[PDB]
Formats: sequence, structure tokens, C-alpha cells
Amino acid sequence: ASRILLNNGAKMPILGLGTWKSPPGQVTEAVKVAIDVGYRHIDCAHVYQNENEVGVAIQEKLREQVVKREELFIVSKLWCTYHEKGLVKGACQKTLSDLKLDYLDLYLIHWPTGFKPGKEFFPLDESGNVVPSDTNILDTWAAMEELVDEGLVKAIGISNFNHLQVEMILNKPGLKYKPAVNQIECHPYLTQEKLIQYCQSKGIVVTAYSPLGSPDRPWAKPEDPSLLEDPRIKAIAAKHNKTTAQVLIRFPMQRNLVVIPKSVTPERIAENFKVFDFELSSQDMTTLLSYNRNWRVCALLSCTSHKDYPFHEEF
Ligand SMILES: NC(=O)c1ccc[n+]([C@@H]2O[C@H](COP(=O)([O-])OP(=O)(O)OC[C@H]3O[C@@H](n4cnc5c(N)ncnc54)[C@H](OP(=O)(O)O)[C@@H]3O)[C@@H](O)[C@H]2O)c1
Ligand SMILES: Cc1nc(C)c(Cc2nc3c(F)c(F)cc(F)c3s2)cc1CC(=O)O
Repeated sequence: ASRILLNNGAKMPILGLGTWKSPPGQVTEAVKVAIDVGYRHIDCAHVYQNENEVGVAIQEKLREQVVKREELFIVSKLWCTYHEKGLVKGACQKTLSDLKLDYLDLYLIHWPTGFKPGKEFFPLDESGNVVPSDTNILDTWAAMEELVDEGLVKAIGISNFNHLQVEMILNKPGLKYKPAVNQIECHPYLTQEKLIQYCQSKGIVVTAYSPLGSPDRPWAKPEDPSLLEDPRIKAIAAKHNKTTAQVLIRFPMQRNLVVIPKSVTPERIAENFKVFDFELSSQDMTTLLSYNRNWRVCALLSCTSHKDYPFHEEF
């Protein structure tokens, strides 16, 4: 099946297009091509600085009669500098305005950490520490719930939450909406077995981000492992007459995850969608899972002292 059922009765496409690091000058075409070749889920965020240009593409394809709004599944995320209850609606509305939409299909708390409100996405003190805000997970969640009640978003969820942070929300007496999704880094070097088991057992759908290992992440080092160039994964791909990227995208799909590979390269956008015509074997799945090294690429040292930093916990 190409979609997975969420807790609001809506269906979410299991394959979406990522947009982090898709430059504004290049992302409109990426999204147009993606829609043309069958993508219906686009993963966005205010912090990606390109929601206007994503919105332009969506608008263009709506006007061309290529898709209708109901067929699209548009995700965005509340940035860390907007966790204060009084800032959440405006942040969501800014995203809606930029995307030229009147609702989101899913809106996520981007990270559990609140940062000092202000213009800078990563406010630092003079010694390089992120400056936190006096906000907490439960109050931010309550503000997210209001967005559903007001019709701005159809579902809400979380991202980069560890299991204890998810538990905090789940256990709130007076909870109005359970998180529908937890979006987390997941690939063969960070397989997330425990957090995936936890979320799936709690009826929360997991989305795998950086499924190709985010080789374009701005802090990558030459000595860092590289999934796309891993000769072992290349061998699995060759056996299936597929590319390594296609294997890396199919992998989470077979774990009942949603997956959101990013590209701005039209050939790759098309390639990455051609993952519904083959199956990884039981041995392939076992082999890929065996490559786990707990090698997390997506974190930021300057955030490690934040009270709500998610990655001190085992999972
Ligand atoms: N919630 C969060 O905190 C969070 C964090 C990270 C990511 N995400 C989401 O997840 C998405 C995906 O993760 P990501 O952007 O970190 O990285 P990714 O999808 O793992 O990798 C993207 C990189 O792979 C390249 N690529 C794509 N398809 C390829 C192919 N078929 N062959 C070879 N190279 C290929 C891209 O190049 P080109 O684009 O130049 O083609 C880009 O450099 C993000 O864009 C974002 O939407 C969310
Ligand atoms: C845009 C962006 N910038 C940075 C620097 C990171 C790494 C990050 N690591 C962390 C982290 F450990 C925290 F506790 C809190 C954070 F906000 C970040 S952001 C990821 C992304 C992509 C995205 O967020 O979707």
C-alpha cells in the first residue's frame, strides 16, 4: 500500500519529498517534477527558508490541473524559536501563507527544544551555547492541539522526540490529540530499533528522515561513513538492478515507516520514486539492519546542554 492510516482517519503517503537544503532558486522545479512523477507528500519546514518556493510549485500544479489539494499531503514543522504558546499560531499561519495553503495535513513540533524567541533560528550566547526558552513540551503540545481545533492543520505530531518525551505527551490527563507521527533520523547506520518499536506499539507512525545519510549536511566530515557509497549496499542494489538510493528508500518502507528522501536533481527525484516495483528479501533486510552503528548525523553540539536535548537517552 502506498499510504498509511493515521489516528485522524487520514492516509499519509509512505514516500515523500524532503526539502531541507533545497535552495529557493532550485526547489520550485524540484517540487514540480516530483508532483509530475507521482509524489503527493512534501516534507517542509519554516526553518528550511524555502516554503514560499515550495508553495509556488504547488500552486502552479494545482492551476495546471495536475493534482487537486485533497490528493496532496503537505507537512510542515514549528521551529524551536516559536515554542511559546502565544507564538505557535502565528508561526503556523506564516507557513500556511508561504505555502499558499489554507491547511496543513500534518504539523510537527520540529524539535523538543525551545529556543529564545527572536529573528535568529539558532540564537547563541557569546560562548556558542544555544540560548533556550522557558518553554516545555506539554504547553507547546497544547498550543499545537489548538491548531487542529481551529482547522489550520488536520493532524499534529512530533519530531526528534525520544521515547520519554513522547511518553510525556501520551500520559497527560486531558490530552486532546495524540501525536500522529514521530519523524526521526533513520537509515542503516542508525536503525532506531527501540524507538520504532516504542512508537509503533503506541500507534504512532514513524517517518524516517535522512534515509540516504544526508550527504549534503553542512557539517559532514571526510572521515564520516557514507551510505550511498557503501560497497555492501551497492552490492545489494546491483543484485536487484536498482540504485543504492533506491535500496535505501525501500528499506524503511518495508519496516512500515514513511520515508522522505530529498533531492533537487530531476533525474534523482524520478529515480527515488521508482521503489514500488521490487522487494528487499528477508536476508537483505537483515543485512541492512546489521549495519547499525548508532551513527547519528543530525544533532548539534551547541544544543547538548538544553534541558530537552533528546539524544542523551538511549532512545
Ligand atoms: N525533522 C528533522 O529534524 C529533519 C532533519 C533532517 C531531515 N529532515 C527531512 O528529511 C529530508 C531528507 O533528509 P536529508 O535532506 O537530511 O538527506 P537525504 O534525503 O538522506 O539525502 C539527501 C542528499 O542525497 C542526494 N541524493 C538524493 N537522491 C539521490 C540519488 N538517487 N542518488 C544520489 N544522491 C542522491 C541529494 O542530492 P541532490 O539534492 O543534490 O540531488 C542530497 O545531497 C530532509 O530534506 C527534510 O525534509 C527532517
Ligand atoms: C536546518 C537544520 N539545522 C541543523 C543545525 C540541524 C541539526 C540540529 N540538531 C539539533 C539538535 F540536536 C537540537 F537539540 C535542537 C535542534 F534544533 C537541532 S537542529 C538540522 C536541521 C534540519 C532540521 O532541523 O530539519
